[PDB]
Amino acid sequence: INTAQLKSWLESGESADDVFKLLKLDSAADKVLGHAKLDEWIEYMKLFNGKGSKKTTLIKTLTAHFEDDGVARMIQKALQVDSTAKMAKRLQFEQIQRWLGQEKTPEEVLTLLKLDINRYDLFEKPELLTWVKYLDDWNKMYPDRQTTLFARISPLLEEGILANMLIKAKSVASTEKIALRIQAEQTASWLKAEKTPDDLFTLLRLNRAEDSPLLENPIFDAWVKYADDFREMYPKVSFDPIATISEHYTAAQVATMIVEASKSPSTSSIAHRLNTEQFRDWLNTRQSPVRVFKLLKLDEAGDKLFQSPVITTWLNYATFYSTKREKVSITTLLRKRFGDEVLAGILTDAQQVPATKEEATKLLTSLVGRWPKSRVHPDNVYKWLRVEGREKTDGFRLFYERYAAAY
Amino acid sequence: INTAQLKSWLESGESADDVFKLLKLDSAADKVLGHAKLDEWIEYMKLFNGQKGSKKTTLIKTLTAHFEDDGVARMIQKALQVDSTAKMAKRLQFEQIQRWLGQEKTPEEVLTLLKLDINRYDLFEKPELLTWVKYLDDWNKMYPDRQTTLFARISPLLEEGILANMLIKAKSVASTEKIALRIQAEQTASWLKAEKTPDDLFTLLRLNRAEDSPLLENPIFDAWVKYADDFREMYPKVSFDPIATISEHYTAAQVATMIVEASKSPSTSSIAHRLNTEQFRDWLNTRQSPVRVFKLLKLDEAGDKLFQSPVITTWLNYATFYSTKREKVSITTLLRKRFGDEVLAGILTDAQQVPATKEEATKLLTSLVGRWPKSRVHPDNVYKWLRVEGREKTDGFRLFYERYAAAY
Repeated sequence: INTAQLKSWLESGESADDVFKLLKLDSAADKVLGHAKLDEWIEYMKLFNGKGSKKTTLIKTLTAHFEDDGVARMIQKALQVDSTAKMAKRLQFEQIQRWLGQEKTPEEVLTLLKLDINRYDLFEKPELLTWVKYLDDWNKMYPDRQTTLFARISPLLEEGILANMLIKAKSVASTEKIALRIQAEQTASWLKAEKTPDDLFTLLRLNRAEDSPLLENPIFDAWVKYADDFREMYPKVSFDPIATISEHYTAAQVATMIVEASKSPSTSSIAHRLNTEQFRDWLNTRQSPVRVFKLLKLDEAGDKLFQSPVITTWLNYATFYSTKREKVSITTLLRKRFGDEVLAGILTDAQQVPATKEEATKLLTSLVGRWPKSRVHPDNVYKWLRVEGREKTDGFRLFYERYAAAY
Repeated sequence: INTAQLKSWLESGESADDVFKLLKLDSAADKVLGHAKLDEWIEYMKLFNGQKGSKKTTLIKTLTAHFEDDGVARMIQKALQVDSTAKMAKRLQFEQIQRWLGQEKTPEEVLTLLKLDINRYDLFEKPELLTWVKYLDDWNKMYPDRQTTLFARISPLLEEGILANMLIKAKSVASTEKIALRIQAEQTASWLKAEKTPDDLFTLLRLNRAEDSPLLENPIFDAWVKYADDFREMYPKVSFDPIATISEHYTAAQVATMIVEASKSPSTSSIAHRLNTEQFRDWLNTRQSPVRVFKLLKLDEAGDKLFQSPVITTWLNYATFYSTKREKVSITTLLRKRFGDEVLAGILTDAQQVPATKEEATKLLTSLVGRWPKSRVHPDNVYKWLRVEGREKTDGFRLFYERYAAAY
């Protein structure tokens, strides 16, 4: 404690603010908290505070030199340093008390913290954390004047833009809680406006596809959950979402988005759900395997049907149909459509493509197995399976051999 | 200190003033308060005054006759800073002020007395100013019915802008900071109370008429933005957007360039980022597409030199900002339709060699070339257009070329 100096200052009539500036403490906000010069100043502020003098606090003086948003940022970082952490926590309290003591509404403090200017960077601003803590203290302090995060933020940000921001705010540790929490209020706000899942779909731009495989969008998984949460409360006047989706995308379009998203853990969960929805809708409305075939336009692929992205969708639905409603042979269908020679060729091709290798084989084993009874000559068994081009060990070649010998 | 001398002067019949002259204390004002012979003069002054029926005098009154009110004020204020002379300076200051207060000279009349009105435009450089500030405060104390402020007495000498400017430089001088801050507060305060709109304060401070000074340089500009903030926060009902004001005097491009040329200096770094946030906000909120902003920034008029405009980084940042908050928009797709694979490949490759553009040029060139296989760009065009020849053996674009020539 430089008594000499403190005395010198008192006897010049330096205010506590004059000394804050003699100390050049307003130079850099990041060299203030937990530094020796502020400790000098604090000792002078005690002495200054008297008795005909104009009292000041440390909060009042910091705010007067760095502004509310400036002070909020100063605390926020100082909370992340151990040296200064206890100081920062007390100083944070005193900031919030000052505002509550005035009665700066959460809306007024939002402006003081310049969060309205910084709207679109909201969740990146340290001052946001100060403000959330102030709103929450405000609501406890004045229960007759309550307000919510979403009520103070949504007038600043377009509904869809706010959604995108929350979704990214969630992948961040410091703002994830807050982002969930505003998400919750935003959902309830939509629910009580009633707001149908189909209105919401287009409110959130989900009917576009320029930049999206859509199932990659957490907005899309956000929707759907709103829709689950819209059966919800209004069980009577509701649909489920495959209805909504289908207003903007076709069967074959939808089936591909699904075939895609199911190849990564990130989206395999929304994909197998949407897949459930599509299968359920086909079966509810009594789509046979044959009927779904056309809905996916696999008849317009001709002989190239095993090269369609949705061929596995169709084979799956057919396996699904037979287990649930009535056994339908895919083999029988493909056989009547192409014939033994063209189908054997088709499937032999599909064996070489890895994503169809196993269902190609499984169908071809089924095809070939009906051939003994259909009186197929071993030359035809040979040429149609393209045995000549197969490996010495290939199961279909060894089938050919035993079929030739038995015959 | 020299009795024979004093005796002699008293015998010679000398006045106090004569002896002031004899000691050559009127020689230079700055020698006096320190001077050896002044204490000599003071003893004589007592002795002279002690004589029956002599016309009395005083130290303040003798200094004033010889150096004028402003010269004595300048003496007292220099001597207030030396340890050796400080306590006499303090006491002289007091008798000066007492004497003025006695004659009931208003702060205004003391202003003219100290020739501060003449020296108006050099105001803060005159030590006499400090003397006058003190006088106004002690006057306020002495005649509480008749108070003024510093701002109220200086304001009529000067245009509002000119005062604002000298206040800034005065703020950065140690002897005038306390005073300059005082007057700033009184200036700001007076504008608020007159509900002077941020838009009207813009022209008054002449921030519109800037051609020879870009704007974010200006400490008055920062001051204006703080005024506009205090104004919103005191009249929340009166809807004010900073960008709206600046852009009736400037173009989107002009404004983005000031921001680019301000971000580099760390001292304007803060006002730069502010104004950038504003600009983006207004674009996003008025739903300006990345292509529309392209036209706004006048990057279409730079043709194939767009990546040499100060403002290209502004556009790309905006483009990325826009894609994150609203709707993803491919910057490659935009530029490829504009230029062609060849012209664009050359634009990017140049931009790849400039520090400020290389990281984005590279991401953009990476996106562009990824599309070349489905467009069947001939491998010799890939090698030419990418300037693969200038590229290091390790370079990813050279490696692209190698893998691509083998598969075609």
